[PDB]
Amino acid sequence: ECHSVADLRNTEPTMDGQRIILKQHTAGTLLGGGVFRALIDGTGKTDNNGTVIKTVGGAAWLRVNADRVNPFMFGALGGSNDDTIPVQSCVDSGKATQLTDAHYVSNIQLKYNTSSIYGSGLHYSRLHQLPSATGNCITIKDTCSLIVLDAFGVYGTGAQQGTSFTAGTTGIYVETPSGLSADYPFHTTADPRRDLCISKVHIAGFDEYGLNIDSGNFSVTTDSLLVNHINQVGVRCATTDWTWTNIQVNTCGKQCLVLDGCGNGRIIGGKFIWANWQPYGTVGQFPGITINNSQNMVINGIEVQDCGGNGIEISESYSISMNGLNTNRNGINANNTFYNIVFNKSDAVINGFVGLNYAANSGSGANSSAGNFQFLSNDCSVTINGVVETGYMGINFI
Amino acid sequence: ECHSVADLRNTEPTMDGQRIILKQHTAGTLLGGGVFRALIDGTGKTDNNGTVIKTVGGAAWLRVNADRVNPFMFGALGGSNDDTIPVQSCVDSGKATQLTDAHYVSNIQLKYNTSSIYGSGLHYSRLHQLPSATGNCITIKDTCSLIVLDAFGVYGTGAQQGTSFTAGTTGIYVETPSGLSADYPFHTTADPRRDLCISKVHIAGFDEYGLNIDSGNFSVTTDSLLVNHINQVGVRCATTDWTWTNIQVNTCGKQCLVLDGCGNGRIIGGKFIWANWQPYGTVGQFPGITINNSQNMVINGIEVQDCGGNGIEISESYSISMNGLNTNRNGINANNTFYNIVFNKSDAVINGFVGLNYAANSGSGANSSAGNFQFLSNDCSVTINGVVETGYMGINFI
Ligand SMILES: [Cl-]
Repeated sequence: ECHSVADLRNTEPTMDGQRIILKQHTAGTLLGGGVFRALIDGTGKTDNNGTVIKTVGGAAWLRVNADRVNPFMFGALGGSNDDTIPVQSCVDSGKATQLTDAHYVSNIQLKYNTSSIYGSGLHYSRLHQLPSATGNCITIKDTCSLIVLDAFGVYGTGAQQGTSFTAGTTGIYVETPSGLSADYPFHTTADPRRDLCISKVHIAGFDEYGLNIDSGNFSVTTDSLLVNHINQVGVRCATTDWTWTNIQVNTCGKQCLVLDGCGNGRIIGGKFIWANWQPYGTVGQFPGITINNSQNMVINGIEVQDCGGNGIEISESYSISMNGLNTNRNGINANNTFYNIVFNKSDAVINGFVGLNYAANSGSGANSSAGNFQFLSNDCSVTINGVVETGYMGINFI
Repeated sequence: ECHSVADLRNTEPTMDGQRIILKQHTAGTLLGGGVFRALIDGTGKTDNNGTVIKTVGGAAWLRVNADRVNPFMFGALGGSNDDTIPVQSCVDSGKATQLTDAHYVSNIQLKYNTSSIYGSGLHYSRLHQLPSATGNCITIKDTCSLIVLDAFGVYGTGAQQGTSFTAGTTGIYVETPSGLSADYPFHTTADPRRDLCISKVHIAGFDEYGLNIDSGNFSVTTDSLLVNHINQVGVRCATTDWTWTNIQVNTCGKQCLVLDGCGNGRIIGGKFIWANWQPYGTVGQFPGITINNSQNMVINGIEVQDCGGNGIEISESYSISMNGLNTNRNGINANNTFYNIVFNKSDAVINGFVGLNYAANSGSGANSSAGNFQFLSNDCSVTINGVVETGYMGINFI
């Protein structure tokens, strides 16, 4: 067998379709091996360092691999190695990537409609940003549509509970599109239609944002996204026309969620807890959720609980519709100070509201919200329906 | 080729990285074979009977297998064979498991963040509990977090329509956590943060419970869970802080769903039909859904229909919010006797209620609910809005 791709490049096939065995990609590693088939005439093909290897006399060895690629095929070593380049080659390869293990990277870009990534769990199959890297661990570029990101973790320096972060990092960024193509869904140039699903992905341990979807991107679907341990903002969205189902964000130093300039969004099933988490040392108050400058939002079946300051702050927003909403036991950083929903120059229709303050119910004495609603201005038009005061006994008269 | 792993254990390599072909795991079967590679220095590697095989001389043979394991790698035979140990070895292996076929098991435990399981369908790829086994077919242990269970069946004795059950069986049990770790998500000891996803899993044919999530577990997500043919209770949950989407439970001898001591839960999209199923012979009335001793629940877009007794019984519960609810044509075991929603010492806000009783509409004469609402106590605080009486013609004056 050939002992490495370096030797494969020095091995000329003598017959078309010739089978060769590659022991491993890189000498002494036993990783990334496989069977390859030769094309004597290799014009048209480009060496990519893992599934198309070209020889000195211009043949192409083709890896026999019907479906997805994995970083080991392109030279990844796992462990403490920097696997950025092999991961980047996978997503650029022309096929979906499967993550089979944990791989350190610095920054990765998804560019094509083939740049899907699949794992097998929210922890063990993962990309992990190297400690000295800054910026976005994964960026979805405006040329990338119709992909799936499914069942893997995106972890940063602070991923483990109670640990410190690398400044200036983001887990997944969706960049603002710079143009509009006219050949969707076959486009290869900038286009606003992301039309992609992020499903069962776990983001943890970044500084600025877990997930940050910038303005101008349509139909970024999330489903069962799980974000935790973010030094600042768990999830930011600044765009229009999307649906998220079953989002969960937990333990953020500032907001769990920022909606800023959003429109025509749906959130269906969500849990935002432990925002403004005091050990993360953020200076100042931030709510569990900011809804700012937004409009035509439908937010159903969410909960905001155990946040250090206000629950939900709705500001300068029109036509916010919420149906089934649980906010309780926020204001945890100073007792009897903060409120579960704060309205400022906004209009909202809230139905199915509940909010049993479990600290008042148990009589624990733990810090909790002074009450459910605060109006910071008198020009809001708001309706609220539901169980505004729960009706438990009141062991501590509150 | 080596004829069996037993032979492989008696085959010393004489060159590091040496390739060997294994025809099959166990003699005669033609299953579980593949290519392996030698480590002459075996130490620090443990025989696991499918992917790491140690020789009498201390070398390790390592299966060439980048991604998921399957039970056939570890000696499973399929068909009528008890594959419990092969399947247990997979979920213990350090990688996710793929089920490629139906395997009989007695009882499996999921213990690690690597213990994911994937199939390719809600039926053909499955675990099937042996008629000789009792207890939990799958137990998720309190050390197991961040896994995915996706697209496979979990079947017991009664899975086929109209068949009998083995006493004392449960499909999937999530045990009560015995401790709290301080290094999530990298924990290896008990923790309440399950943070896992059960997606497109079909549970059928168990005695006591299809799915039973015990108290103290956070964020067990379910997505497109299908439970049917359960002798007693389709799904029981007794915990807090979770979301389920598109749950369907069909044909249970007692309740389709028990929420007992739940809080801060969301169910979005659900159908619970044919509870208190008379052929399963249970003694007594059980509702489609029991909500007992619960609080701060948001339950949107569900349907309870065709159940033998009451539709939904809400008892000793605070702050139950329901937005979009369909209950009709329950009480099928005795005409004109049972009610679609029964309130007992509970508070609730129900919006977007509908309940066209299709049997009264068609004039079939089939047994159905006496009416939509019954109050067993007068200390309830309840708001109900929607279409309380549908307004069809009334062929039989009802
Ligand atoms: Cl909804």
